[PDB]
Amino acid sequence: SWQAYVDTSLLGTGKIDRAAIVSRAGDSVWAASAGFNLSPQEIQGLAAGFQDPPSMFGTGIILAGQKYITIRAEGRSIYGKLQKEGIICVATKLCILVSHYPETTLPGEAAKITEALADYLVGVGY
Ligand code: NA
Ligand code: NA
Ligand code: NA
Repeated sequence: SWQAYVDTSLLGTGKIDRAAIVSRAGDSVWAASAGFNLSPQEIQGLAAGFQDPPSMFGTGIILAGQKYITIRAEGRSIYGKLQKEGIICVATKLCILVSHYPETTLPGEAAKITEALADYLVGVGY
């Protein structure tokens, strides 16, 4: 299940405290961890971000009612920071992985893990 990816593969690392998997077109949430609610406006904006990544620097990244400073924005990867916390968003063929990381994990760790789950999903065809 997509929930199994959120629970086991992302949250189960101990380095990502909140996660979601959303359609790549930004029309729905396929799976999300408890209390991490991404509005239709937020996922549509993020999806639009992958189609015009330089624009994400001006707007920042708004997810679950919180704005993050845009640190990386490219075709498949959009990263944000909020002090020592942040989010990693990676587009696969069919989905977008969203990973929030807390104070105690390095951005590099969180990026590495969700980039990896992304390539895996691309390899499988999703
Ligand atoms: Na900003
Ligand atoms: Na990258
Ligand atoms: Na990396």
